[PDB]
Amino acid sequence: PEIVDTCSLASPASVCRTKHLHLRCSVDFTRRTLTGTAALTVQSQEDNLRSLVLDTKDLTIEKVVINGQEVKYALGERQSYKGSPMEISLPIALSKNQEIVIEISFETSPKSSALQWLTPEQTSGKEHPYLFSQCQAIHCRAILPCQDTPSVKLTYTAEVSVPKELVALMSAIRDGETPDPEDPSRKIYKFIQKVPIPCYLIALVVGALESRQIGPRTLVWSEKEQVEKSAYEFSETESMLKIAEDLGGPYVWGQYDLLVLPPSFPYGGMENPCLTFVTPTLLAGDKSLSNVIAHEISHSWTGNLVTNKTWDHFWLNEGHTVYLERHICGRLFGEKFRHFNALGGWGELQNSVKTFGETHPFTKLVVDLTDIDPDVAYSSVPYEKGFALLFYLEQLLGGPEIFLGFLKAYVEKFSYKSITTDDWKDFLYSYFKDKVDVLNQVDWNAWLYSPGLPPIKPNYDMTLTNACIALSQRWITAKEDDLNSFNATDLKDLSSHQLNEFLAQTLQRAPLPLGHIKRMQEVYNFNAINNSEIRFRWLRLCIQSKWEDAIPLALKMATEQGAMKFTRPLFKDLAAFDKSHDQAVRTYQEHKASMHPVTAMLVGKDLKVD
Ligand SMILES: [Yb+3]
Ligand SMILES: [Zn+2]
Repeated sequence: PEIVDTCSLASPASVCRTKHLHLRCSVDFTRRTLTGTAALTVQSQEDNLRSLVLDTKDLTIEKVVINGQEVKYALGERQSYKGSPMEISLPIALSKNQEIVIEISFETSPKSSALQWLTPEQTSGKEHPYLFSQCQAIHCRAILPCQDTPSVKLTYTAEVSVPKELVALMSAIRDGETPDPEDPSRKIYKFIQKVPIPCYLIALVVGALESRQIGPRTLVWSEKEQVEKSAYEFSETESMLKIAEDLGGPYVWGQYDLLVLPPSFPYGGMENPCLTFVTPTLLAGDKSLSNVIAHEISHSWTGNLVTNKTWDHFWLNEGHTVYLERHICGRLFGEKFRHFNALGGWGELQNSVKTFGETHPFTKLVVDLTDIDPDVAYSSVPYEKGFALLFYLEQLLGGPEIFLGFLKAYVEKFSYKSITTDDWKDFLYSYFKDKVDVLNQVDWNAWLYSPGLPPIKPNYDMTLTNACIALSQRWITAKEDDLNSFNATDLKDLSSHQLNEFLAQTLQRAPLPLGHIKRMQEVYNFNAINNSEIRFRWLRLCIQSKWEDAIPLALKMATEQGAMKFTRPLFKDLAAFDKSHDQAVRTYQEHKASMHPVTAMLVGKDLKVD
């Protein structure tokens, strides 16, 4: 059984394995570079190993030392998004299982696709710079030399020098701080991660950070002005943790802190161990976006403990996580809610499939990322098609309680490992051997390898969805002489989630007559809502329905925060509407330079600029 990681140019795990990383670096804000030494403890998996290759992307190598001596290495020619392979000639040949530590002195590019440097004006306090990282999927190679594949798991310790007045944090347990002996104007923050992790989980943030405790094992971190709001917004964290432990077994990471990043953080959240990163667009004031926390918490099991061997199997990470996420929210709020959210997810899947096209490669559950930048292929398919499969297996195998038993054993079975879709499928058949006849009734080839919507839609309770659909239908079928019937009381019995679903149902038939949209603002005043998911969908409906007054609102939301899930569709909508097209392109060109590297590149391709 042999599978290779097409996204990595490093020696695969079958040749050698990194067991530990000891990172000693200093954050240079004046140069926008991270400088230091990455000491890798590498174990040979072969006989007579004399050299190995590591992944790198836009790194500057000062030197490589093994056994106290500088050794030969050579950087191959760059291979676009994959970066440049770095071959290192080992001084002595290694036997199988033999280990050695290679210390690489390096410097990052201010252009690193893993990093975003922010001037003081880009932060909340306006007096200090800020730095944050984002390694998933394959950007760790852009911070330090390494076997940048999730098929290798290692532990790590790190010491980071940073201006005295700032604070550093990493995906690890804080192990102290002290003044920097070699430069009084700095502080050195120490960290240790004892649980083996794929390198894409390595994370670093440096900024004027403050914290506040919100649970027995949770501190919320952010700049001063976001602390209070965040502490309230994420107050359900410990209870969600307890439910997750009940579903997946013990939380093995020690602490579970939350870091609330500046508005340009590219994702809703990132499951960095010990320190989940979240977008500040979750600060709705009513905890209505807490499913994102339940999602990240879930990853502490599905993704961080059981990890996908290569990015071709990312759905293993996301599908199981969404599945656990919905059980946490179902426990907290009722099975009817889980079905509602499960049903909404199906709607997002239809959207993704319609967007890519139903035969498009990226709509396959298991994809072939050979020569495909993971950032370009990222979408809701692995999340929702993956979730759909498990929900479908759940109803096929006997209900939530039975499938949850398989989920826990699955986590137990593959803890601290990296697996493929086949490993998952073999264990499913093994666990449910006494139901193989049932298992043999699913169209595996279609589910796992065919593009488009799944060959079968699961069954969903519709109780909380009905009112949404009914209101959506009233608006869609309404003619001009029916617009007067609409009133603020139409929303009286709807929760913020039903409101969001109401918009999603309506967005799927966009555009609607411009007069219908104006009326909607008139009676429901959606312009006044700051819930980001709701506002996002409202502005898309407005732009797609060609209401020019929405342009400034859409452009504003698109640039004042950078969560790609909101920013990319907004710029795209703005660019497809002839009246805002030039302004969309122009706004992008002017913001590009101070945008997150990955977000800039992707919006750039969506707008077809440069
Ligand atoms: Yb030998
Ligand atoms: Zn996830």
